[PDB]
Amino acid sequence: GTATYFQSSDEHGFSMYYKPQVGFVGDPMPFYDPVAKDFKVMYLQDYRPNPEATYHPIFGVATKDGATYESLGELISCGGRDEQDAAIGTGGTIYNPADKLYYTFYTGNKFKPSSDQNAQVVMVATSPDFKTWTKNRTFYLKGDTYGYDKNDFRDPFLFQTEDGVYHMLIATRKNGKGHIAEFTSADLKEWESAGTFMTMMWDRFYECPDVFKMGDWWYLIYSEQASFMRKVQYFKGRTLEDLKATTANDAGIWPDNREGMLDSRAFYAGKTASDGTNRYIWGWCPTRAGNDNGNVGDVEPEWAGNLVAQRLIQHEDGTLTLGVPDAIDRKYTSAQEVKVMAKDGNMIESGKTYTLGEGASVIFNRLKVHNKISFTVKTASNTDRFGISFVRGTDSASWYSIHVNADEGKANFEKDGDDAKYLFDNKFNIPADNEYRVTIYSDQSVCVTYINDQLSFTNRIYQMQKNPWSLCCYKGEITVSDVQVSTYHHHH
Ligand SMILES: [Cl-]
Ligand SMILES: [Cl-]
Ligand SMILES: [Zn+2]
Repeated sequence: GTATYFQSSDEHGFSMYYKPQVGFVGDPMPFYDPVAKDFKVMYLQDYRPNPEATYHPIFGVATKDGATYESLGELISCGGRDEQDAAIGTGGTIYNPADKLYYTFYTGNKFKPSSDQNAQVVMVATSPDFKTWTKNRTFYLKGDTYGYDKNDFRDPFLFQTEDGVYHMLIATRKNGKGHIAEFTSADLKEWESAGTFMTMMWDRFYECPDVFKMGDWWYLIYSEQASFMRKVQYFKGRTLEDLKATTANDAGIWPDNREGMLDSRAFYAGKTASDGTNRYIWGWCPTRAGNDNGNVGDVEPEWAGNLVAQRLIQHEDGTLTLGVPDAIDRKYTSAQEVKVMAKDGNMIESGKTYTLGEGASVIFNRLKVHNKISFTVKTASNTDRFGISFVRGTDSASWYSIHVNADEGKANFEKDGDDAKYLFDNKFNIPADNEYRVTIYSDQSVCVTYINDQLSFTNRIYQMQKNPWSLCCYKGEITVSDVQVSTYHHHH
């Protein structure tokens, strides 16, 4: 009925983009449990603030589908203040059918290490049922034992190849240069160094590496540590040696025309797992200081937030994009009436289509709490620009928009209105036919925008829930059609 701004909040609760009752979701460690036939997503549990020295214990959630989550609680606790794993960093899980134990390798971060100590050491815990985890008190894998780094030696990724060999990939350095080191084992207990799997481009550092085969392609997914990037990226190759060659001697053989950038700065630490039908990626969407959508960090965003699952889309040429998990899409079952609450500028309404010239905007009726928004936008030219706006009340001085800038080949997240400012961007393939098929899935303040199976754009938008949303044209002219909204909760 109203289209004024309302001060919504996140206390109502999340659902598909999970958050624990207390704290926030840091780096996830997804794993397909071959016995339970579901996904176990371990994750670094973050608190605001964290204790000194002993922080980021490993908690877990279980999910069949990336939409419905069961809390598993604390699984691997921090070591004591003075122990090697006082603070725990990211690792990886794998099942061993020979001894029927789950193995989780992880990073032990020493508090205030001395010259002779290692800031980071890879350690392990096992469990027969995924509920009770037992640390191996004699396993300590040190980078400098094998010529790698004493202090950067982290994020172990585990996979078993078809020949039965277990592989562990660890993000580290050799003589300062970033190296993903490989170790091999027959039993997950005794390990040998296989040298360097891949070097990291230039002075980059690849957090949370993830290597897998999908169809006829091998992939490395990683999260760039460099502050100017802070995005999930990937490389591809038809063979493992082709994959490893993409960065050899800084070759920079990008997998596609966007340096393999899958999402932008509000989706981080993405790693994958497959149930044999779909391969999903789990990452986190950061919180914002003061819950201010325009405070995205001076250098890097805040660390940790909400768990976000996406589905890998493999294209005929082997490139990857991300789409919504089908089970998330199916959560939005309650169709809502779509009504125009406000129009401004040079535009025309043609029934259930709207054509907006430069400067024009249409405001639609208030969203609910967990929303699926869909519509089609056709631009007049391949250099036009349009906006998808949230938290835009008729009385709002500022709001937040995804700018789709066809002339620049990318979508931006920006603050609009008073104190407008560009925040970050997300390159994607512009449609030759100028048609943009848009879907947005939201869960309170977390949403992902998908376009044409090409763009996947996660954003933190506090108070998008229970507030109007809007479409606008910045440059050129657009026609909006087929506007639909469906919600999670059902009313009568
Ligand atoms: Cl809802
Ligand atoms: Cl309900
Ligand atoms: Zn709800």
